[PDB]
Amino acid sequence: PVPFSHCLPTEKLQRCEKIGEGVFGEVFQTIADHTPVAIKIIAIEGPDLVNGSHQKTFEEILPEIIISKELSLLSGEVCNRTEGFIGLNSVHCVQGSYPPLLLKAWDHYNSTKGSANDRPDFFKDDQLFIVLEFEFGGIDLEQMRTKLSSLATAKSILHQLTASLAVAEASLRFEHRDLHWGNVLLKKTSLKKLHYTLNGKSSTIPSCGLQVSIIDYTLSRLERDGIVVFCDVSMDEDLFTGDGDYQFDIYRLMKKENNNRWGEYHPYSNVLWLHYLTDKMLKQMTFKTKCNTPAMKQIKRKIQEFHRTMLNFSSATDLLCQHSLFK
Ligand SMILES: Nc1ncnc2c1ccn2[C@@H]1O[C@H](CO)[C@@H](O)[C@H]1O
Repeated sequence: PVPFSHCLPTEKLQRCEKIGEGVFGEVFQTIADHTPVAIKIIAIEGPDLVNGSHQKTFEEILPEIIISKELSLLSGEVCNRTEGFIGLNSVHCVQGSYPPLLLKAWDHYNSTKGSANDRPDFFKDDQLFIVLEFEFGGIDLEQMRTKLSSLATAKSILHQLTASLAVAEASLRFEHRDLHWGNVLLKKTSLKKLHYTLNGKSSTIPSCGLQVSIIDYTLSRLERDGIVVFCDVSMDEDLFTGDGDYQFDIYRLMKKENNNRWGEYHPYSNVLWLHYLTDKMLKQMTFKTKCNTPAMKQIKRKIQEFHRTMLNFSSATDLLCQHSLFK
């Protein structure tokens, strides 16, 4: 292991601002070489509860590391190519107490947005962490609830998500398994069209000025050459007992689909998450401009039709290739 200063030299540490959190740990934004990055910091291997939960072991965090690398690499592949995941810049194992400068950033977020986490100030100098440095992907869909232009933008977002998932199905037999709206990031792009390649066939998606990135592979599954990497939640109690959001039904519906066998490949889980996201677009997102052109009112009807038909498709690949929304 390395000190925090290896990943976060002084200027980079000084520029850290907290941008997100979960039970897992903390997410900061910083800048180096004029380019923003997101730094995800996860405590591992220790005996303390953190945010009310036990810390993962190194063996338990390896799947996320592996999957983050494989999905990042899809941006540079040929037959199955997409930029719709997030870039992975580096992964380090760090040892030390939490940097005071990160505690300062943590406090500022707590003061302004509020935190559900413990202040991470109780770690000793032998504590291990995994520090994942990603591309900065933009702002999550949940925080953009009231910020998008119109349902035209929603269509682009759903198309981008579907295409990315299809490319990952095709290359990696990938299932995200936790694609809630905090895990869909939106960044401005000057590109009018985005490009992907699925089993050697290239196509484009009108961007509506945004590039989508799918993040957070903590529950994800994939395989290469018959070796499966996944999170076995078969004995998890709490994952399947949520309520108050369709999100929590998706965990139950995944478990029904896979008979509680999480190592198997069930790409229908990607369709379930896409349905949950379409449902958010129609029910919880609110747009600056409502549909008032015949072209826009047709777009709304088409997204409604997607919502009521998409659960009859077997995978994100099937949706992309066969659904009328994308023709
Ligand atoms: N690579 C990234 N680029 C930008 N923001 C990121 C990431 C990764 C995570 N986040 C933000 O932190 C929240 C919790 O994962 C997410 O919901 C999200 O707000």
